[PDB]
Amino acid sequence: TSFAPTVKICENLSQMSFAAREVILAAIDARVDKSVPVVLALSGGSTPKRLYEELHEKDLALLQQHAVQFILGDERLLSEDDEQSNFSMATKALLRDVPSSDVISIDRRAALATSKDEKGGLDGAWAVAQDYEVKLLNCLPCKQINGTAKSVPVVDIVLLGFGSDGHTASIFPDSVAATDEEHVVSVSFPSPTMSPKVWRVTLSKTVIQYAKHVVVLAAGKDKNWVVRGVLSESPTDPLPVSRFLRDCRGSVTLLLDPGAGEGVCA
Repeated sequence: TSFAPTVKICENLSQMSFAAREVILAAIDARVDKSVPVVLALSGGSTPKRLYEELHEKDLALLQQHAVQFILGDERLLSEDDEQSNFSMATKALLRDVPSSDVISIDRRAALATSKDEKGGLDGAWAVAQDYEVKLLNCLPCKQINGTAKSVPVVDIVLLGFGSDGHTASIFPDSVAATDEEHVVSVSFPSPTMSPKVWRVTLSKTVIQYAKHVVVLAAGKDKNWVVRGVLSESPTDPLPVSRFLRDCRGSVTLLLDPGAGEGVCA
């Protein structure tokens, strides 16, 4: 009830992708030291594919001038050529024309041999998450987590989606990421209804909750219970794992289609 998200029910995906682009563009414009990039964490799926197409068409010049530093918010532990990886999706849509120096990459090889084994991929998943954590703590601006000897990267904008299972990023119900307040990058295996059935690495709840701006893009009736569960002032059931966004310290914007947004607005 000190949590005041911006909520915009969008008529079509184009309105959704445009609203998202304006947050990005405004953060880039608002910088005082233009020598430092806006850190942007990317999401996967058809939802953001379009936003990324729109930035490629409209804003490459800024991107080629290093205005932004790109990270993957979550990833499938699949080869990076594999079409089911978020890096592939994002590379086709936009990153193919962004300086490689502006994108932080995730090395998945420790995982590829075991990442589709639900039980056995755990160790390899941690191995990739640990590597990626080190890269983010080296390359991004960081702050100390109060009460610890540990630090967290401050992401300017985190882009997210909702799953019909209540998840965001790869923080799934009943996974380690769902209760991990230790790490910067955690791991998970998808929930029963979610695909692809491969191990994941994800930014933790902590990282998301210290981001300056969190923008969720969600469409579909099947997400409306997630939207409601997140937005209700007091806990309501079914309660979705992404209610943790309530404790974000930055701004939160939910960009919803009329199905996902049903009942929310007057």
